[PDB]
Formats: sequence, C-alpha cells, structure tokens
Amino acid sequence: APQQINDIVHRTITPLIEQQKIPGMAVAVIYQGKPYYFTWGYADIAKKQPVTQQTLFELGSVSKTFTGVLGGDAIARGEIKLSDPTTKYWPELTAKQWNGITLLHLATYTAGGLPLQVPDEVKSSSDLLRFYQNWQPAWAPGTQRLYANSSIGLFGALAVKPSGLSFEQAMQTRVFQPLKLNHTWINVPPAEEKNYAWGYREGKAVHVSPGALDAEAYGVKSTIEDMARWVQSNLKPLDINEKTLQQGIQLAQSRYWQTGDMYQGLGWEMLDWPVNPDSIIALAARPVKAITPPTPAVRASWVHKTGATGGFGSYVAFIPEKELGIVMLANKNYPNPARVDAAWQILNALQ
Ligand SMILES: O=C(O)c1ccc(NS(=O)(=O)c2ccsc2C(=O)O)c(O)c1
Repeated sequence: APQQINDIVHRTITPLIEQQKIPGMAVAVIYQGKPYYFTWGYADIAKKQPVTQQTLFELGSVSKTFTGVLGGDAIARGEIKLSDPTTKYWPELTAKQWNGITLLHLATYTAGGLPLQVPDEVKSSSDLLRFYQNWQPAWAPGTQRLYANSSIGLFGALAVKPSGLSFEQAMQTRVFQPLKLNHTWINVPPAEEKNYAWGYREGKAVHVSPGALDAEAYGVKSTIEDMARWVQSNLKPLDINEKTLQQGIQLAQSRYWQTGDMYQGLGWEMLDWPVNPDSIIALAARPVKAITPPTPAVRASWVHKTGATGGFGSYVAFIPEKELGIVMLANKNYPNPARVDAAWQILNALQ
C-alpha cells in the first residue's frame, strides 16, 4: 500500500489495539476506490491463529446495513412499499396500536418505542406475534427514534415475505451473490469455521447466541475483503449491474429523518460532509424531524454504522464524494467513540 496509507493506518491503529487491549483486528481502507488491507493479532488466542484477510468477524449491528439494502431491493422490485402498513404483511397483527405503523417506521426505529431487544423468552413464531401484539407504544409513530433490533429486525422479516424466500435465502441470492460476497454469512458453514474468529468478553472466547430476529438485526459474519467490497458497492451503487440492487443501495442511503446532525437511512446513518468529528447510553429516545420527501443519497456525506456483539466491535464509514472509506473489525467490543476517533483520524488524513 502507498506509504501514506500505511503510515496513518499503523500509527492510528497500533495505539488503539493496545489501549483497548484488542486481541485481533482487520482494517480495510478504500482509497480512490481501491482497497488496502491490514491485520493484527489473534483470531483465536488459545489456538494461536492470527487474524488474516479471510478471518470472519461478527458484524453485530453493521448487519443492519445489509438488511436495509435488502429491504431497499425488495422496494425496487415492487414487492413492498415503505408507505405500506405493517399489517399488510402480517395480517394477524390485529392489535389496534399498529394502525398507522408503516414499514418505514419499522426500518427507521420510529414506530413509537419498540424495544432495543426482542425478549430472550421470545423463541417461537407465536411468541414473536404475541410480543408485537402486546407491545404498547409510548409515542405516536414518526415522532421519536429509539434504536431497536425489534424494529428493524421485524422490517427485515416482513420485507422478504412477498418473495417467499427465507430472510437468509433472499440475502444470499439478492445481495451477497450479486456483489460477490462469497465469504459473508448469516450462518457460518462448517467449511468456513476454521476462519471464524472467536469474540472476547472479559477474557472468555464467545460467539453470538441465537435469538429471535438475530439474522435480521445482527447476524452477519464477514471478512475484511468482503466488507471492503460492501463499502465499494455502497460508495458507487450506480456501478452495480443488478438494477433493483443498485436502486436498493441508493434507497438505504436516502435521508428519512433528522435528529441533530444525523440523518437516518435504512440501516445506514449519515451526516453531511465535512462533519465535525465531535458530532459523529443504553437507551436514547430522540425526537426526529421528518424529511418530506426523503432526500436521495447525498454524495457529500459521512455514511456510517457501528456494530457489536458480546465479543466483537465493528465500524464502517465512507464518503461517496471522495471515493473514500474504512472498515474496522475487532474481536473485542470496545467503546464506539474510540472506533469513530480512529476512523476519522485515518479518513481525514487521506481526504
Ligand atoms: O451480548 C451482548 O453484549 C451483545 C451486544 C450487542 C449485540 N448486537 S445488537 O443487538 O445489534 C446492539 C444492541 C445495542 S447496540 C448494538 C450494536 O450492534 O451496536 C448483540 O447481539 C449481543
């Protein structure tokens, strides 16, 4: 890699890894549209396996960006509409609080207070229905944002219903395969297990546990090369052959709501570029202003998403206008501000 990229990356990441005590990390910088890879440490401390360009890391919430683009693709196909009532795709959702809650609200955490987590006891299809039927909103739809897996997770599950495919089948065939993400999985195949890094939480090796709507809200596992390719696709959607996929990417980067300096897309979150790095809590309810109608993907934006699981910590950020981006995958869930600080240090130096 160009010495400049080599230098800002190592000078920024090496101190981060030791300050946060990260067992292993992989980073990709997309510069002028080309990827440059870097890796450090261990994928498996006990087995002394290093982190490589083929190592799989749990993406946690960065998985929501795939869910948003898949939903976007379904909209482009004419299979669903964001303006459609949730009950249209789930008829047995007869409880009256749902009148008025659209797929848009579900996709953007604006349904009225759906919880961050789907309860651990919800572990069956009927359990899931019971849960949503009994949920009591705190607010009217389209008034406040409360980040939630029970919200975008449900959007993902309903978005693929017309297709008839399971969420994993639709993700593989409509998003992973067309984009050549051949080492990105919702469920890691035994063939790829030797590359699946262990997560580390308080010194213990851990992998994400199964849970309702896990696939849809935080279940993707991927490599630094496939994530670099995911960023390239999002940086230049118009370069994608598949028409509905190309449009689905643009729809996921459209600005539906605003809270402070941040704009909510489908999965992705955006801020106007240049951004104040300062501008880039277990539960934060924030009033949102509707963007009517939604602003189409803005090239001068810092588009990003943080993600975590018990044992992993991820971050992706890119700036379309500069053909610039970064992916940071670690097998330790460490503070988000540390992620964003290192990302900005690197991208600001290269812009
Ligand atoms: O077990 C855990 O501590 C744990 C933490 C996050 C997580 N991933 S998550 O549910 O998508 C999430 C909740 C709040 S933030 C995030 C995120 O990804 O940034 C998960 O599936 C398990």
